[PDB]
Amino acid sequence: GAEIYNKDGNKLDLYGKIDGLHYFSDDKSVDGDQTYMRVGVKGETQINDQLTGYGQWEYNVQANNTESSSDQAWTRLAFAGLKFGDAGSFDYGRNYGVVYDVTSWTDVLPEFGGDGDTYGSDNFLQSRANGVATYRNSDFFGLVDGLNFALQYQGKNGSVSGEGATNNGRGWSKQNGDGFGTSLTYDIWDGISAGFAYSHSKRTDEQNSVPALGRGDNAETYTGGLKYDANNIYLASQYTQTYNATRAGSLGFANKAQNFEVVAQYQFDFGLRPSVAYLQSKGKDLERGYGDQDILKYVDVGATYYFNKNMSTYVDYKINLLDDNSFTRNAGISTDDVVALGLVYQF
Amino acid sequence: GAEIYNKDGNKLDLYGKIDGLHYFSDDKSVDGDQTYMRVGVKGETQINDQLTGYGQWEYNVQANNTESSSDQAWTRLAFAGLKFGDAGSFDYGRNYGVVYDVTSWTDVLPEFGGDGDTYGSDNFLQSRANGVATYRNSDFFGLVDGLNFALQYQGKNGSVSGEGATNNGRGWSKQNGDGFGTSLTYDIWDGISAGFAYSHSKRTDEQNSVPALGRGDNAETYTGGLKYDANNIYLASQYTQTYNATRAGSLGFANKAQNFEVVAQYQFDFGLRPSVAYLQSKGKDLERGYGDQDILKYVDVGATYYFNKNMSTYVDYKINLLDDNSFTRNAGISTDDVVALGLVYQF
Amino acid sequence: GAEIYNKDGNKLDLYGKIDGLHYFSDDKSVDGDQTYMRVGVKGETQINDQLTGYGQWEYNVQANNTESSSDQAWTRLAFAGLKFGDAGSFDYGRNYGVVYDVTSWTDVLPEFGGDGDTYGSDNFLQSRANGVATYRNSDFFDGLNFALQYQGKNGSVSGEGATNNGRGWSKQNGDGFGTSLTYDIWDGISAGFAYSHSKRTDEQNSVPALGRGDNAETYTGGLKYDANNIYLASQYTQTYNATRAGSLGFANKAQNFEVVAQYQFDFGLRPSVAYLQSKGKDLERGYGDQDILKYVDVGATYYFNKNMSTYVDYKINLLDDNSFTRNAGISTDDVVALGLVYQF
Repeated sequence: GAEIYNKDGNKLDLYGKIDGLHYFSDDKSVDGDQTYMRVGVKGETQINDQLTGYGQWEYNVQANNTESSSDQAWTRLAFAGLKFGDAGSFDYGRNYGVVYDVTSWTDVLPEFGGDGDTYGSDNFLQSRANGVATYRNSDFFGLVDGLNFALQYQGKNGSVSGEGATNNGRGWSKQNGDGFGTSLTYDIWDGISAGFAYSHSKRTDEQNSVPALGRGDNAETYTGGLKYDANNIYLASQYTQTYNATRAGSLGFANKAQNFEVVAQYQFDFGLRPSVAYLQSKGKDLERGYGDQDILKYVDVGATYYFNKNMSTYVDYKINLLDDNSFTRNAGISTDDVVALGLVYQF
Repeated sequence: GAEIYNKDGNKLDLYGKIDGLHYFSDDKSVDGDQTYMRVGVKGETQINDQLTGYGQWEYNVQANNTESSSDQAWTRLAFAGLKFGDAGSFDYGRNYGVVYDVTSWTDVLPEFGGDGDTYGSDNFLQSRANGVATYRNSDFFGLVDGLNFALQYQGKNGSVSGEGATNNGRGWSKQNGDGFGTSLTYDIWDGISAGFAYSHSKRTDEQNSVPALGRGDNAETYTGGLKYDANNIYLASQYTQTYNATRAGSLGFANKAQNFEVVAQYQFDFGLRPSVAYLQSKGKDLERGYGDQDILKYVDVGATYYFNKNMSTYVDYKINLLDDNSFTRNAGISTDDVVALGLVYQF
Repeated sequence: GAEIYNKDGNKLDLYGKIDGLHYFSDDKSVDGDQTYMRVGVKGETQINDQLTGYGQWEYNVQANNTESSSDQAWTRLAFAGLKFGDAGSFDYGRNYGVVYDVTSWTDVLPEFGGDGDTYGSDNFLQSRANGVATYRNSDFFDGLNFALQYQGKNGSVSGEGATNNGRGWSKQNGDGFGTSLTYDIWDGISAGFAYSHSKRTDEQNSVPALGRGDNAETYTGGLKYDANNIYLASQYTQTYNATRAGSLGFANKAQNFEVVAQYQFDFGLRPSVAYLQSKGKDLERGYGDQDILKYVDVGATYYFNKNMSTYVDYKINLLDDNSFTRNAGISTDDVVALGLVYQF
C-alpha cells in the first residue's frame, strides 16, 4: 500500500515492512536477532487506452548486524514492463521465475517456508532470478475466465572469470545457462485452483566441475499444485520433481529430487491465523557415497495475529525431523528446531 | 518532517538530511571530505482506541568515497512497536540503548560529540544496538507529569563462529552477551531535568580472549545527568562510570572508566547558535603497564547558523587535549585537532 | 521527477528509473544482464526572498547479480547548496565536475557514451567527484553561464598521501580547480569552454607504470545545435596526465573527440549516430602513441511517453587488438544493448 503519487496517468506506490524478529535455536548460525526491513516502489504509467507501462523495485535491508558489517542490503526485484490490455504483459529484469507461480501457494507460513527451504533464490527459475523475460497471459485472451499462463526465458548467468563468464558472474550454486519455463493455473471452482509449471535450463561447466555433487547438461523442474482458499480456510500443496536443479546444501546439486509442501490455515474474525505445515525434500543418486538423502524435513506450527492491514505479530515453530548425519554436517544443513517471534509494521 | 502519506489511520513520515561536510586535521584518517546523507521513514498506524502500532527505519549513506568503494551504507535504526496509551510502549529491533536517554543530553554539539567519543555504537546499551526489547513509560502512567522510565533487554550478539556465535556475529568490540538496562528522567520544571540510567550486560568470550585490555564477565554503566533547556539557554552535563564497557581504542576495554561531558549553548533570534563543550574519558587499571590513561580529552567550540527549519551551516572546532603517548599510538586514538565546515539540507 | 511533497515553502521531488537492460558481446566481462535502477530526491526550501536552500541525492542500485553479491549499490550524487536569487549558487558534496558542463553535450547516446568512455567517474573534475565546491552564475552578473569549482585532495588509503576517504590511484586526486563558460550564440546554438587543473598524488606517480607529472589538466571546447527536432553536438578535449590508459595508468597527453547526430520524430522515435575516440600520446614502456577508445555508435530510442521508453544501441568497435589493449584491459569487441525503461 501507500500511493504517494497519482497524477496525469502516472502512479507511484511505496510499500515495505519493518520486521522486528528473533530466532531461538541450538543452531548458532540461525539463533539470535533477525530484524530486517523491506522497501519497494511499484510504478505505473498509462501510455494509451490499450497500453500501460510499469516498473517495480524491492530491496531487502538487514538490521541485525552492526554499522561496520558488510553486504547487509540487496535487491530482490527490479523489472520494467508493458501491459497490452488482455493480450498479456511483458517484463524483463530481476523477477520471480514462473515455477513460483505455483509453489508460492505453500509459501504462506508465519515466518518459515518459501525460498531457502525446498528451493532457493538464484536457483534457475524456481524463485527470484537475474535476467528473466516473462510473458503473461490472463484469462486466455479474455476468453476462459480464471485461466492464466506464462512463458519465460532466462539468459546465461555464468562464472566470475574464465570461459564460462558473463559480466554478472557468481558462484556455481547461483549460476545458470540459457533456460526457459512455463506455468499454467486454473481456478476450477471459486476457492479451488490447480496449477502446473515446467522449467528447463542448461547447466554451466563450473556446476559440472567444481562441486562434487550433481552432474548433467540440463536442469529441469516439474511442478503441480492445488489450493483451496475460501470460507476462512486455506489449504495448499505443492509437489515438484527436479533434475540437477535442487541444492544439496553446500555440496552441490541432487541429480534427482522430490519436494513436497502442504499447509493448512484458518482465519478467525478477531485476527488470529493459526498454521500447520509439512515440508520435505528427498535427494536421490548423490555422488561420493551419499546416495538417497533427506535435504529438508520439518513440521511447522505457528500463528499470526493481524492487528490490522499495517501491523501484525507472530510465532512460528519449526520442528526439525532430519537426522544428523555426515551428509547434513558436510553440506551445512541444519537439523535443529527453531522458534521465531516477530512484530511487523507494514506500509 | 515531510508527511507523504496520511490516510485511513495510517501515516508515513519521510525524513533525512544531506550533509555537505569537510574536516581539516593533521590526522590523515579524519582529514578531508565527509559528505554523507541520512534517509528514513517513521510510520504509525491506529489500531483501536487504546492501541497504536508504529515502526521506524533510518539509513546512513556515505557520499565521500567512490562508486567502486565498499561498505558505504548502513542501517542506524530499524524497529517496530506498539503504544498502549499511558500503560506504556514496547518495541524490538535495532534501537538506542536506554543509557542514551540521559547521555543524549550532551550530544548537541554542532558536529562532534555523541557516538565515537566517550561511548560508541554497538557498544552494549550505550547507543544504537542490535536486538533490544524496550518498554517505555511517560509521565508514570499519566499520574506524575514529567517522570519517564524505561526497561530494556538485549539478547546475546556474539562471535562470527565458534562456541560463542550467533547468526549475526561481529568482532569482539561490538559483541555483547545477554543484558538489561533502565533509565529514569524527571522534569522538575518544564526546562530543568535530571536523569539516571543503569545497564548490565554479560561479556562474551572473545572480549576476554582476543584483545589485550579489559577482563571481566560483566559490563556495567552508571550514568547521571542534568539539563537546563529554556529561555534560549542550553546547559547540560552527564557523568558516567563504566566497568569493562568503555573501549580503550583498538586495544580492548578499560576495566573501569570515568566519562564526563558538559556543554553550554545560546540561541540568538537571528539564527546563530554558539556552543562550547568539554569531554573526557579517563580509563583506570589497564593491563600491560598502562595503568591510568586518558582515552578522550578535548574542548569544543563552534556554532550553527539556522537559515530555517530545513537548512543550516556550521563550524566546529575540536581542541584536542590528549598527550601523544604509547597508549594513544597503540590504541589508534587521535591526538590532533579538527575543524569541521558543513552545509546541511534537511527534510 | 515526482513531487511527493510541497508545503510551507519546502518541496521534495522523488525521481529515478528502472532499466531492464541486456548487453550482447563477445567480451564476456560486458555481455549478459545489466538491469539496474536509480533513485533520488531533489529538495528545495525557501529561506527568504533572495535565498533558497536545496539538496540532492542520487543512488545507483544494480539488480543484475545475486542477493549474496557485494558492492551492488553506490551514491552518484549527494550535495547541499544555496541559491542567491538569480545572482548564482554554491554547493558542496559529491557532484559533477565542471568539465562535464561542456562534455555533457555529447552524453546523449541511447545507452553507451558518457562516463566510462573518453573520461570516467572519480576522474579529477571530468565527471562525478567527491568533495567539490561549486560556484555557478547565470547571465554573468546575459545568457552566459560561468562556474568556478574547487576540490580538496582525495588520496591514498594509508601512508603519506592518505585522507579519510582513501581509494586507489586511478580515482585519487590532489587539490584542484576548474572553470567553465557556456553561451547560447543563436537560439539553438551553444558554445562552451572548460578548464581544470589538479595536483596529482604520490601513488599516481609511483604505483602505475604509465603517466608521470605533478599536475593534471583539461582543456575542453564544445558545440551544440538543438532545435527543429535536430540534435548535433561535438566535444574536443585535450588532457595532460588526466585520461586513463585502462588499468596501466594515465596518458601523459591525450586527445578526445566526441560527436553525435540525432533526430526526434513526432511519433516518439529518436535515431542516433555518434563517433568517439581517445588518442593517447607519449606513453611509457615503449607504448608511444596508442588508441585508448575508438568506435562508431548507432541506435535508437522509442519513447512511449515521458515515463516509458525502449532502445537499442550498437557499439561498432574500431580498436585494433594489440599489446596495449590486452595489457591495459581495453575491450575491442562490439556491443549491442536492448533495454526497456520505466522512469518517474
